[PDB]
Amino acid sequence: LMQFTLPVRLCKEIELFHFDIGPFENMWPGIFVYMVHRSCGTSCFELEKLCRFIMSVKKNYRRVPYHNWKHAVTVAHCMYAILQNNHTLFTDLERKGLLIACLCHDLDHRGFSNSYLQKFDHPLAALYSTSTMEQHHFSQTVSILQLEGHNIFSTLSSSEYEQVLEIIRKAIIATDLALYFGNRKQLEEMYQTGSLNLNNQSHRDRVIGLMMTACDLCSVTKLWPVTKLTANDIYAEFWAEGDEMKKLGIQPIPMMDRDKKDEVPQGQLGFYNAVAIPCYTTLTQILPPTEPLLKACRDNLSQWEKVIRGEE
Ligand SMILES: CCc1cnc(C)n2nc(CCc3nc(N4CCCC4)nn3C)nc12
Ligand SMILES: [Mg+2]
Ligand SMILES: [Zn+2]
Repeated sequence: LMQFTLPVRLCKEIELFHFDIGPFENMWPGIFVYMVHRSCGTSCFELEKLCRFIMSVKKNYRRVPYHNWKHAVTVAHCMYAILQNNHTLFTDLERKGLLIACLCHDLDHRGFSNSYLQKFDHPLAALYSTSTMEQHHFSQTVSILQLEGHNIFSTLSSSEYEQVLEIIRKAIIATDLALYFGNRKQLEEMYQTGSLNLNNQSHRDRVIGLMMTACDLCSVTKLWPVTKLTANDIYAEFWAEGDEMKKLGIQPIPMMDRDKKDEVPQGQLGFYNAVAIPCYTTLTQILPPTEPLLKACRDNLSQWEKVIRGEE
């Protein structure tokens, strides 16, 4: 049969958590299939259906600075690294579902937060009152799954299919950062009082939720130059939202106000301290082989510290 292969540098470096998928868009589909094949099997999906699914997913990501197709593949690659480093912890349906969930998790994102949609009074905010964009991303996922020749799950039973779509739904909803804080706190408590139990479905769900946050945030776990340049795309979106807030006659939060350009280094610190570090800490506790993510995050926190001290 036809295995996908990668040039030597990619073949080796793709296994590492800090891998960057590179500027050549046309190689991203192949990189994804490669990951599916090794983390799932060459038999997980019909190749022709999978390739058609990938291309429709790509088509449904928009040309925005951060929440775009490169982000989707980047988040899936972080998931691949987690899955490959925790071989025996996950079911076959989870392996299948989670890489798809990652590829799909920001489908049709417009570059605006849930909060902006609510203040704009976008139709999506009436259809979905919480986790607005995330329910939209899951809906887009189902749509694409139902296009002719796009059902990559065709070989699953009605109940297995239902289970995989449920994993995907929950994984996608979990990428709403508003939900992360409470999910991480519960996980922290369960881990510390030793109640955490991976045979408990609602516990697995929470663990997968945290994995999703970890993958979604993985720009903070890259080599410093990647981290730094990604942060520029992040703010390009936020600040455009800031402008749109001012158009509605609302002062945006500092994160989204381009007039606060100078405070960026300090905004990153609070973010690593409040969000990133706690996320990778708890994840490393639950899943020890993901420690390279915490380590990389800590390195990047220290780089933002250097930026503030004027040493960079
Ligand atoms: C998707 C959420 C996300 C993911 N990854 C990264 C690296 N970031 N960085 C941010 C912004 C972090 C931030 N910047 C600021 N401001 C900068 C100047 C004034 C205040 N306040 N805060 C909290 N958000 C994310
Ligand atoms: Mg999102
Ligand atoms: Zn995302």
